[PDB]
Amino acid sequence: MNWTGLYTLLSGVNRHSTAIGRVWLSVIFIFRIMVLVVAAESVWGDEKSSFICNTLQPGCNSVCYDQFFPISHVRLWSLQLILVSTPALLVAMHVAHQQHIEKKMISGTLWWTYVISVVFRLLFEAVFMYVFYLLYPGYAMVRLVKCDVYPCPNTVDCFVSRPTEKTVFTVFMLAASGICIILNVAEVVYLIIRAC
Amino acid sequence: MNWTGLYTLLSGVNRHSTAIGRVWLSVIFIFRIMVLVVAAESVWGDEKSSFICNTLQPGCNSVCYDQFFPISHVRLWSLQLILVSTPALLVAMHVAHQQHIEKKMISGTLWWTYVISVVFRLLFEAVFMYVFYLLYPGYAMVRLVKCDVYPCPNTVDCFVSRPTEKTVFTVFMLAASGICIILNVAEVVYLIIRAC
Ligand SMILES: CCCCCCCC/C=C\CCCCCCCC(=O)O[C@@H](COC(=O)CCCCCCCCCCCCCCC)COP(=O)([O-])OCC[N+](C)(C)C
Ligand SMILES: CCCCCCCC/C=C\CCCCCCCC(=O)O[C@@H](COC(=O)CCCCCCCCCCCCCCC)COP(=O)([O-])OCC[N+](C)(C)C
Ligand SMILES: CC(C)CCC[C@@H](C)[C@H]1CC[C@H]2[C@@H]3CC=C4C[C@@H](O)CC[C@]4(C)[C@H]3CC[C@]12C
Ligand SMILES: CC(C)CCC[C@@H](C)[C@H]1CC[C@H]2[C@@H]3CC=C4C[C@@H](O)CC[C@]4(C)[C@H]3CC[C@]12C
Repeated sequence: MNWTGLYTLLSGVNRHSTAIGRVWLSVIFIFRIMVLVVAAESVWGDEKSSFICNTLQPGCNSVCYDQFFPISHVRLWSLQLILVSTPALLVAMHVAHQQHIEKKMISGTLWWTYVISVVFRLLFEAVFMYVFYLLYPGYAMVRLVKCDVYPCPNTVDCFVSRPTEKTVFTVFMLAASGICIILNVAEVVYLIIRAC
Repeated sequence: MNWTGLYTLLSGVNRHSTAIGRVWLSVIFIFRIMVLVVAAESVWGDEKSSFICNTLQPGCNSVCYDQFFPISHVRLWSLQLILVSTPALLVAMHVAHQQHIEKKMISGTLWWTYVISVVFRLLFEAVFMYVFYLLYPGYAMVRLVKCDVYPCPNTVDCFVSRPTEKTVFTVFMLAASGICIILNVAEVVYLIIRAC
């Protein structure tokens, strides 16, 4: 493994991307992947097993955990990474297919599809940011929550596992997503300006 | 033990009480004593040991039981019986003392002290009825209670032991107390009418 191969793999074979999406976006993507890898198994490993409520009612822990955590942060970020990386994979596959078909026997089409893929990537980033805002208003996570879902009688106190570490990693991931959004917008603007 | 001795002991040596307070009040007193004896140990024996709340908080059962049962029905009725029987004991002791002092060496004084003792007995009956009404509004007892006393978090469901049997015995004791009140009022009225 060399640098000239890793850089080519990350950038794809596309020849229209500038240094914003070729030197900076790949680095932020690697940063997000590494943070998700080092945080998924350790911090969020026992989010449900150590989630306890102050009640004797059977089945209250599971219903309260599902009520307060419809989909955990780790899985939300994994889905966000997959959806954000899908258009880049599509562009790389399309470039490879065009190279194959020209070998066995255009620039504007590649430029347009790259612009469309960057727009879709920005749209996915914004959609996942909005979903995270809807599900979990506020970056901070609290230690104690009040759960009144059936079958829990009245309202019970349930305790979250590692609120502070999860808050730190949430801040990191949200900052990385914001940087990605800014870089995508800058890339779109630069391409439009240079094309005109 | 013969009837002519039990009747004399129950009525005392007082010669002013009519058949209302000599034949009927003693029977109702015996009825109340027997009901209290057969209900105190069995029905109310495990009122606190089997009082459970739906929570994991230590010490919530005791605080909730004390909140909802400041003083149990059995002890309230025992204190009521003792206080109601105190004036009769005082009258009997006074009659015995007068007999002793006249032997070693009046009717109006005995009549007045008997009337005063009956009035005090009626007052004690009314006071204990009012106290029971204040502490436990309504004869019926519920199975489930909502307890929000410290240290219990939020509101917890606590379960009472034998609500229906305790309701039945409460009805019996309240009916007996009402009959005693009516008989005391009738005795006072009869004495006042006959004296004038
Ligand atoms: C997302 C998770 C990240 C975790 C943190 C990772 C951080 C650290 C991880 C990785 C850092 C890199 C480690 C190896 C570096 C040596 C490379 C090398 O010598 O290349 C040379 C030889 O190499 C080859 O020909 C084969 C290259 C294999 C490298 C390892 C493959 C993946 C290992 C997966 C491990 C799985 C377990 C990992 C954990 C699950 C290059 O070939 P060459 O013939 O010299 O080139 C031509 C010669 N010429 C130039 C003179 C003309
Ligand atoms: C509040 C709780 C209530 C519970 C329900 C109770 C229901 C049932 C209970 C009780 C009913 C009565 C049982 C005994 C009746 C026999 C009486 C008798 O024969 O008397 C005779 C003899 O007797 C005596 O001389 C002594 C009397 C002792 C009686 C028992 C004393 C208390 C027992 C306590 C027990 C403790 C355990 C109880 C449970 C804790 C009378 O004497 P005599 O010499 O014949 O008289 C003169 C002779 N002449 C007439 C010919 C001139
Ligand atoms: C500018 C940034 C966004 C470019 C990022 C490039 C990403 C989307 C590309 C570069 C290399 C790609 C990987 C290359 C090889 C494989 C192995 C295959 O069995 C599953 C997909 C997987 C794991 C690809 C996933 C997508 C991937 C990680
Ligand atoms: C008209 C009605 C209210 C009269 C009722 C009479 C009551 C008050 C009298 C009759 C016999 C009495 C009992 C006779 C003997 C004793 C034994 C003594 O060591 C304690 C008190 C005790 C237990 C007395 C308590 C009061 C008593 C039960």
